[PDB]
Amino acid sequence: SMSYTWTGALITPCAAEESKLPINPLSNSLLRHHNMVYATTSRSASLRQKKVTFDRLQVLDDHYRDVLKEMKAKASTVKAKLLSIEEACKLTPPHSAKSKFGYGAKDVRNLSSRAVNHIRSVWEDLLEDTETPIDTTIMAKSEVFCVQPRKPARLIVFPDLGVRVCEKMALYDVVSTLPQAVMGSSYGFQYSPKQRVEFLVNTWKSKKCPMGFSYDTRCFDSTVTESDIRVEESIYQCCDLAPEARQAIRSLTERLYIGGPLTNSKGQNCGYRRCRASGVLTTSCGNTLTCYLKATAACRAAKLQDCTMLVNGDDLVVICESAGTQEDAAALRAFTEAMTRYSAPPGDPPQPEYDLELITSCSSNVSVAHDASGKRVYYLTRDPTTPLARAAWETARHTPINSWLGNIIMYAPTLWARMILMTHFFSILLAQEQLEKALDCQIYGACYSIEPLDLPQIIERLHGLSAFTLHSYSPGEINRVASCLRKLGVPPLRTWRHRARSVRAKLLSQGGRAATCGRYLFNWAVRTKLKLTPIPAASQLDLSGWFVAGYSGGDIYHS
Ligand SMILES: Cc1ccc(S(=O)(=O)Nc2ccc(Oc3ccccc3)cc2C(=O)O)cc1
Repeated sequence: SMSYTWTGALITPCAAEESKLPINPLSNSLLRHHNMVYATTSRSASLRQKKVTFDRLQVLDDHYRDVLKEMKAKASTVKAKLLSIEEACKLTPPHSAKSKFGYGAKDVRNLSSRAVNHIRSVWEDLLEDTETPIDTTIMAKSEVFCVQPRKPARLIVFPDLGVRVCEKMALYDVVSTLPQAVMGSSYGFQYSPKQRVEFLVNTWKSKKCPMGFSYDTRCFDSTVTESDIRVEESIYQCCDLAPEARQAIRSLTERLYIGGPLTNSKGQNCGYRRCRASGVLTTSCGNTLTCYLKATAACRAAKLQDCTMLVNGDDLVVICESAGTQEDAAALRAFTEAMTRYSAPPGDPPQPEYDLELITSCSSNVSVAHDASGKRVYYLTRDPTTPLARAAWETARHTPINSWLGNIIMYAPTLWARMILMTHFFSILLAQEQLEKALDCQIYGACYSIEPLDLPQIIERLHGLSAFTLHSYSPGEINRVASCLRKLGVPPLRTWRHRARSVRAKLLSQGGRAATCGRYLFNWAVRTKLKLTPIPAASQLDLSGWFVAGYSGGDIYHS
């Protein structure tokens, strides 16, 4: 059937939309070619709609069914608990879109009488009505990018706040535990960046002659069929569930997950959806399961040997045993045709890779640098173009989420996050006298509140002390970073080094945690290095819950 149906009503904004980077004294010191930075707006909504609207084709075979049974078997070991209204409310972000029933996020987090009572009626409704399609709002997402040698806005579909709270009650535990139970080491969200690298590298080393490839599905959400979603539910149903949870999952599946009506910001019937909605709790878990299911089955059909999958939502990377150049290319092609039959056609044609550093997955790749002792150390990196464009936008405007903080945390070892993001933002936080102020950022979609001053401990725990001493980066990584700086008009190393030494001195003179930020975060900027010993507070950090599951679009806040 058609992934979408359109009435003709337009996808409308809910207020003025900013598309250009404001000329700002601070963002200008980070990146000079401000005209290359833009934010998508609903003005490109029509371009996106045309791309995600099409009739899906799906043909299932014995491999698909075999893998599904294997998956259901593992799901059978799980026991999901069901959250109380109180617990679900606590998971709601303070900035989550308000309900249309007289209350907002704050009321939800504060267990307000009106919010709680409405949520209860919505839950009871899920238990009683098993068919009425649940209403959803559709909006053009506002994201920042750098022009290319432009990207139309993505579309986000989400239900009301009341319904979102109910989703948590019925499925939060499910989506946080089942993927790992079912997919094991292949579930990407269980790994911190360091752990992901370790998994990728160890997997690559376990092969006689390794071959790997990333698979980009063309607009994955729209390729998800009604069948995929019911298959997905069938997996969840293998869990031991409370009666009410079981019914809520059944109702939520038929009333919301498989599709439903689309309403714009003005309250106008925009159309109908028959594919994956981006803004629901099950989106990450659902896409991961579906991608893993089709890919694992496709690998068998294609006869790829000893495959090892790493899946993060719709992002997939496969590493297998090479059977030779011609054969690998033929097997990959067979893989793609199998995936196409499963309704997961490729966007970018896949290509076999024999060099791990050249494989991009989750917009990132593994690369090598060296610590003070000279030992090779692997770490996760990526082209810094988008991260920098966003750092610049976030420096000029006030944004709910601070992608820059998230990028420093996740890419602490990289040459660009250290030289640029750390230097730029600490210099600004110092001046504005806001080093103590906790800021929100996202990690695998979930929102977190983090104080800049704890970055040293955070980085040591997550990446190890070598994150503060890496040097001699790969020629490929250096060329990529350099060409990026020239493109965006970003100051050269010498300028950043000078600014870093200055920021570093100001931090040291302050003592306390600030000085700790000076010593570790900026040791790369001075010649007379300082002995960097284990940070006490790093051995007392509970960062486990950071890498458990994916929640993009799930409206999840972890306090
Ligand atoms: C965090 C960081 C770590 C080490 C340094 S360094 O000055 O000690 N060494 C380098 C200096 C320049 C360079 O190549 C670049 C070219 C353009 C832009 C940035 C770096 C690469 C390296 C390195 O250690 O590999 C600078 C920044």
